[PDB]
Amino acid sequence: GSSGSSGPVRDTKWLTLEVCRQFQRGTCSRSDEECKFAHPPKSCQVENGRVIACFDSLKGRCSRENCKYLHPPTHLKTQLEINSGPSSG
Ligand SMILES: [Zn+2]
Ligand SMILES: [Zn+2]
Repeated sequence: GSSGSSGPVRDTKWLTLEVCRQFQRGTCSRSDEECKFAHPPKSCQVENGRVIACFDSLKGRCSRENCKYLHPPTHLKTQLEINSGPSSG
């Protein structure tokens, strides 16, 4: 069934991207390869002011038919690695 779990820890920490502000409002005439942001489709589930990037996509070949996660561009993939936020201890 399920092992006793209390207050777990986030899973997709290095798989998030700031959703293009304009895109949301609907004023972003820039494609995915043009805009330095991630623009998730209607099918893909969008998080509150944020969106989760697909896993397989990162590899370049996705299978998930109704993939809920958006596929961010290469120029963006790097960001995920950067992991902005140095450890102060
Ligand atoms: Zn945009
Ligand atoms: Zn995918």
